Amino acid sequence: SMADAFVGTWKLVDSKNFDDYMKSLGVGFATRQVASMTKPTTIIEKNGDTITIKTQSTFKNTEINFQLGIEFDEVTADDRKVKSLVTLDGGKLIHVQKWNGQETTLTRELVDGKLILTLTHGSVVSTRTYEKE
Ligand SMILES: CCCCCCCCCCCCCCCC(=O)O
Repeated sequence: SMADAFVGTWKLVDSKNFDDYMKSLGVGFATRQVASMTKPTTIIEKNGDTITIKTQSTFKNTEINFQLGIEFDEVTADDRKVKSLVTLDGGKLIHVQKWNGQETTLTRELVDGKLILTLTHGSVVSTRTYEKE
């Protein structure tokens, strides 16, 4: 499936408005200070219909395991306890998180060999560019 092309190890090389995105979510000053400095590595694995996404950095590490279209519980890096759903739309992996009546969407797409992660919360949009190792 289109999800197979995402498999690999990816390193952050560019970031726009991630602090705005964290501030919109309610991430505090001290975590924002450090998180703005991180250049995470994301490792994406797929085993049959189970997809694993690890995000790793010197600050915080996260891991999620999911199947497309099946809701799962997630505890985000900023300790939101969210209900999450990931689906494929064309070539885009769309990850929607919901908590406390709020919602944010993390979209992953391959563009010219790079992984573009778009983070949307309300009107705030952050774009994170990852390069394959
Ligand atoms: C796990 C390393 C990420 C460092 C940031 C931790 C505090 C902010 C968390 C906000 C939501 C997570 C957004 C993911 C960003 C990404 O994968 O590049």
